[PDB]
Amino acid sequence: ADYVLYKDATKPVEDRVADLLGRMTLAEKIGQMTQIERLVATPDVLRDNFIGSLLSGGGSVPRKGATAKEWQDMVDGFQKACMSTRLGIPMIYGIDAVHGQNNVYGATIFPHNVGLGATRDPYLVKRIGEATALEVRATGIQYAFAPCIAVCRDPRWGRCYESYSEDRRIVQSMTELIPGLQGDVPKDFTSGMPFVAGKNKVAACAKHFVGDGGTVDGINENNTIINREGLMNIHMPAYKNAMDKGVSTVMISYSSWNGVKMHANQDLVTGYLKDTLKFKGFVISDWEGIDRITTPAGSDYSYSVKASILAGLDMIMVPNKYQQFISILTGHVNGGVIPMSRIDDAVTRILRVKFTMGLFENPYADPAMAEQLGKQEHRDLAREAARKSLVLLKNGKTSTDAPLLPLPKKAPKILVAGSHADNLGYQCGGWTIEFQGDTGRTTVGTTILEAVKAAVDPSTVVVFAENPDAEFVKSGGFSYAIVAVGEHPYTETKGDNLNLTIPEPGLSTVQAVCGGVRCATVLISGRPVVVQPLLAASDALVAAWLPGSEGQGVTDALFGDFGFTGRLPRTWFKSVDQLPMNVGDAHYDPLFRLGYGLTTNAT
Ligand SMILES: CO[C@@H]1O[C@H](CS[C@@H]2O[C@H](CO)[C@@H](O)[C@H](O)[C@H]2O)[C@@H](O)[C@H](O)[C@H]1O
Repeated sequence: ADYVLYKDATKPVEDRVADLLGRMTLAEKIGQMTQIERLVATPDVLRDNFIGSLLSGGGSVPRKGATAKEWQDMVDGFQKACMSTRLGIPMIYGIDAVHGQNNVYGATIFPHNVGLGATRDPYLVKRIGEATALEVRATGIQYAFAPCIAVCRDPRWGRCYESYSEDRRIVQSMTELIPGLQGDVPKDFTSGMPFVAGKNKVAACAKHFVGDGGTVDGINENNTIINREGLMNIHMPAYKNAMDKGVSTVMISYSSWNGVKMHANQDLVTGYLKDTLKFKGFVISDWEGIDRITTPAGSDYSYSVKASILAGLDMIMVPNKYQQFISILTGHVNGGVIPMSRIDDAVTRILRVKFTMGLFENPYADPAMAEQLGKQEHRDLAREAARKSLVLLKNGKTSTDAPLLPLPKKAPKILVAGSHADNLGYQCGGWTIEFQGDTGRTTVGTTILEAVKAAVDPSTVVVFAENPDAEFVKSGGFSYAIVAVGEHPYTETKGDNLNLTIPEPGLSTVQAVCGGVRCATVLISGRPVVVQPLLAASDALVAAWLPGSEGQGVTDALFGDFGFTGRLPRTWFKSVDQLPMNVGDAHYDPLFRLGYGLTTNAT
């Protein structure tokens, strides 16, 4: 009697979309296109403005240390308000689960993407997507702003660690994250259609469209200076692979392509992504990305709304001034500046994703999934990934020396040292707990020092000293040392760095240690950094990138349980004066070329 077709789970998605769209008011439509921060959301706001989506931006959590159930109860509280609207359209909640569900205390933290590139193991990355989707659903969240498919062309960019590689082919291969997060697409699948398998999967997001990895001087907020040919040949291809794998959403770059702001680029967003690649999911802005269309940012927000929505963006990550956004867009539609056809297209795409993914059938969190958070199988996977990511750059000072690695687990006394040997937050890097990461024991994990203590024979005495002097080392009766140093956590706008040298004490500790005893240096970094001096001092040196919460991945290789297999996914420069300098360039003079990596055999 009271049958409503969009509420019928047995109906085809396109019929449900069209049935719902035909019923919606303009307020209901513009609400769907609006994404807000949890920080500004209340039940009344969500209901009264018919809100379509929420997010947690970096560090946006219900409280420090919050359990999986606390996150579920948060998300469900917001959902209950959404489901209480006239039409009962469930919100989608988005988060940056970019190396695990990394805002959440106790989530497994996987290596960052640059290290995943070093594994050259797309099936490993798919399995990471799988595990990540489980840990995201453990917290009640249904959408991950991942993968970042940037092709970072200059390691001075502060997000270079979010790129699998400077080589688009490796980036393309690691789009296997998508069917991990979302599920494998049907055999009959049409490229560009969105797909999510159901309540144990999440919607994914290929980001940031397009050429975010190309930006002049590394910088971003900035211009990506190259022609159609290098756009199409370097920066774009992985977006086609993402279409073929049913990526549900695409996020637009803050960047510009040849002086045109991506958030205002109709030719690329509508002409290419939608009309040429036949993308049928939704296009989301970046954080205040429409604001940044103008200079200064936010100085003509009316223009920002007109320009972005006419360019083809579907959902706007406001994320705070939702009343201004909705008011302005409403005015634009009432005035005929934005046609109803454009609103209807945006809403069609958002609804298409929501229906496809089963969000109308399972709008609420599954309490039984809470135990997927930080689950030990997932940590075992992260430990495998971390080990596979390690690139061995040196293993002996001369070709006649005994190879230092693998180290024996049985020795009378060994030294573990360095700023990075017992600091979980430094080993995770940015996008861990906080936006910019943090120092010290910020989540559940195993530092390098703890990993060493867990690996060695019970007779081996392990001494830790963060920054020992040369005399301490020479007097200590050590068999060897493991010294871990490197970069502090960062994101784009502390991490855009011109000198790329590691902070002190880092080199000075390696010199003091290695001057006294043979030493294996573990370099923790988001990118290649100035390395000759560290190499000169070290018997062995490993580029461990940002390996995440499972430090036993490092020791699994140091102690020979597995052989080193990682290969550089980026060029290692001799000097920052050379940059940009990528594989295949004409003037190509690397310290280590892309693909370089020494090996060991398991003992
Ligand atoms: C600096 O202010 C903080 O910015 C971060 C990153 S900006 C933008 O954020 C999106 C949603 O988190 C990410 O998917 C995207 O990759 C980033 O470019 C933001 O997360 C914080 O919320 C904001 O305080």
